[PDB]
Amino acid sequence: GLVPRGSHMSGATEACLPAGQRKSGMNINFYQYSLKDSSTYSNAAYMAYGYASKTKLGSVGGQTDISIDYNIPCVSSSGTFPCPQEDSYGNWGCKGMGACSNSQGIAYWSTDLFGFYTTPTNVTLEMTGYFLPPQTGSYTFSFATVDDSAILSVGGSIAFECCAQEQPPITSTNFTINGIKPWDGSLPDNITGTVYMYAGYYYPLKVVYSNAVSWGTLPISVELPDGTTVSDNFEGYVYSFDDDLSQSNCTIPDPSIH
Ligand SMILES: [Cl-]
Ligand SMILES: [Cl-]
Ligand SMILES: [Gd]
Ligand SMILES: [Gd]
Ligand SMILES: [Gd]
Ligand SMILES: [Gd]
Ligand SMILES: [Gd]
Ligand SMILES: [Gd]
Ligand SMILES: [Gd]
Ligand SMILES: [Gd]
Ligand SMILES: [Gd]
Ligand SMILES: [Gd]
Ligand SMILES: [Gd]
Repeated sequence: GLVPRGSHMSGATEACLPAGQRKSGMNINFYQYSLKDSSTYSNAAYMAYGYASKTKLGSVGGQTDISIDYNIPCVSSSGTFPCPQEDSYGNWGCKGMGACSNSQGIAYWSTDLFGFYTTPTNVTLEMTGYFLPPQTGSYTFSFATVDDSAILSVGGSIAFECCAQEQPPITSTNFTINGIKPWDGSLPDNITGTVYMYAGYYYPLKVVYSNAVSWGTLPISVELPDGTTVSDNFEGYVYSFDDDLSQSNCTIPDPSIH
């Protein structure tokens, strides 16, 4: 057969070939999320698109270093220092700092999240960009843990529409990784989703992340088809393009036959 037969029943992930000026990194949009609201982010509709119905706080572009690791302050005898969560104890202190005088349960202001001055204790953010696979094959994306609620979506009409990165979010709830905070209880660690990708195509990528209280954590990784792992720093893999809703050929519904 002169040509590949194509993935079974339109099974391939939709990708894109934007013709515009490529920019290194992801765009991060920040939206309001209420301190101690442990229910809003438990809804699929909210995590897929509803977050953008809340007040948009701001944005930062060109982000390649994408894992989230936010630590609240411990106001201690020696000054004020961020406390790794696993070092917090009692009611409460931080190991190597003694007792902390401040509440774990109030809002805290910090630039920890991509240099944007906001409240990482209570916020929802949206990461958008395109993932560029250097190798053809199966890619396994993972969250090592989720504090508090998160999704990852890959693919045209799943993350967002090709050449329309900056548009309001689409409604698809067909998440690649579903790390939505369960109504009852939590989820295991190392939650994963696999996508088969063709080298040199641009795959829309969306990560929506929310925290309601104190610590926030989202360590992001991908395992390449060659078995190596890229964690946190996605430089060389993630790019942004300004919208071009007029580029007619931008969507590749089936990269296996394109
Ligand atoms: Cl601090
Ligand atoms: Cl201590
Ligand atoms: Gd980082
Ligand atoms: Gd960094
Ligand atoms: Gd770092
Ligand atoms: Gd951090
Ligand atoms: Gd940071
Ligand atoms: Gd840091
Ligand atoms: Gd950092
Ligand atoms: Gd579409
Ligand atoms: Gd949290
Ligand atoms: Gd492996
Ligand atoms: Gd733009």
